[PDB]
Amino acid sequence: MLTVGFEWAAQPEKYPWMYSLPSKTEDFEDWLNQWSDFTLQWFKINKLHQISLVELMGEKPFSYLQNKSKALTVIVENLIARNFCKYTDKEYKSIRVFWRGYRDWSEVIYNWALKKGRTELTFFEIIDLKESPDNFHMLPKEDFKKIFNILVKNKRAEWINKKNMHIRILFLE
Repeated sequence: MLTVGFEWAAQPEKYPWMYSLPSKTEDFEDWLNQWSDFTLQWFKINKLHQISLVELMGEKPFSYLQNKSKALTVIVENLIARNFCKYTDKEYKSIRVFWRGYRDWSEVIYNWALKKGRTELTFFEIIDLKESPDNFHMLPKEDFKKIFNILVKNKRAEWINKKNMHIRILFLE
């Protein structure tokens, strides 16, 4: 490795070649690996699940890229191929970065409900929390629909009222 630990992200002026898109095939693959691995870490460490591409372009070190639009579209394409990312919709303006899948979210949420003594949960009560483990309270509404389905399917919950996204927690031990 030319550089280690994404040290190029910490001081962009010292590593300016990391901010130009390379044109040679070999160089471009290795650049893309570095930025794709970085961007996955940046979302995970910031416990962020989604964000518009224009907002991403205002954040260090993405803010130092030349051809921001073209550089992000190829990084995102790479994260999609590696099964860590999806665009949010057909307008291709925002991305959803899956550094954790729904099956793991469902255990994080179940364990938190047990540890906090809750016997029922609603979507509203979760999204109105002051804070939560790994910012689960910030997951998009569609992700909650799927997480609650998983909890019910897996016998860890049952529906009190599904049209209100309201579940009862089922106890095992």
